[PDB]
Amino acid sequence: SIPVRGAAIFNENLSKILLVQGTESDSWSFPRGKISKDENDIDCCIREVKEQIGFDLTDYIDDNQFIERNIQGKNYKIFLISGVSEVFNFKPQVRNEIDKIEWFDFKKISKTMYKSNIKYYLINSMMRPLSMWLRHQR
Ligand SMILES: [Mg+2]
Repeated sequence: SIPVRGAAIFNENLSKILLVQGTESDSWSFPRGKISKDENDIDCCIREVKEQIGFDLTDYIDDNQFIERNIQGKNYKIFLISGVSEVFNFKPQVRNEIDKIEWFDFKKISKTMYKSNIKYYLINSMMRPLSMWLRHQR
């Protein structure tokens, strides 16, 4: 079962997180993808995030700052990113995969995700350390 790497991408004010919705599920989650072959974790993240939203994380990523979870036999490592422009025109660079890319108010997700029609993946299980990291970034 191949490891998956992706990114929790926050805006400059640390108020919003950028989530993606695939074309085959209504769940919102981090831009992310599988290890291709022998590439390291950060290069995987940079490549997959660029494919899904068209933004290059090379100069934003820190290999020390991530949240790691094992789910259904899969290791997920989600790198923590801040300072990304809210006016960047995100768009997928691969076909038929990503339906929507949208900024979400982070505080609101934490207060609503349990009583909402909106579906999420991964971010539900990472909310506590995400929240701590956000506080720490201030
Ligand atoms: Mg992919």
